[PDB]
Amino acid sequence: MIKVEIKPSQAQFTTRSGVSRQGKPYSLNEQLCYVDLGNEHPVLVKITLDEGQPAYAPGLYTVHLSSFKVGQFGSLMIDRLRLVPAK
Amino acid sequence: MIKVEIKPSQAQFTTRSGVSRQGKPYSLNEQLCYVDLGNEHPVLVKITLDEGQPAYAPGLYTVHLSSFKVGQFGSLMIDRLRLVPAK
Repeated sequence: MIKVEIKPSQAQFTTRSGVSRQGKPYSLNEQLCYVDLGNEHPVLVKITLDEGQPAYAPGLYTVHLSSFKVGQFGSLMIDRLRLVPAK
Repeated sequence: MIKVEIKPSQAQFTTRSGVSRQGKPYSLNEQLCYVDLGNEHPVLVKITLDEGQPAYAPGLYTVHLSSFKVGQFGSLMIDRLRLVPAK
């Protein structure tokens, strides 16, 4: 699957100003991850971090298609890849 | 994973004119598939079909991130989801 590896220095997200749809301000937390299934070396990619949800801890990761959708002429497309530990 | 189900009427691709990069004409074969992991009901989505590669036969499917890439501000994105039977 879309494996990943949350580096040891990427176990904590960051709080950054944010606004859902110009309705209310939301300083969601963002984190990082390292994907390799598409590149031997790890690629530090971004990963949203839900409030209650704690930054992606250390452990092999696997993106989640819970963020993917089907449509647009019938073409699958991620809407916000939900990362998760490889299990 | 991104499961799928190639319907019984979607076991054959179609030959349609095509052009890689304005270099040469390529009538690649395209097929279809039904994804549900993002919707109880199956969603008929498109799926490229390599020449030698035979249309996606009947059997649970799972998209392949072999078509995904990491970059663009660090955002994973499919470049041409490679479908494969769920195994």
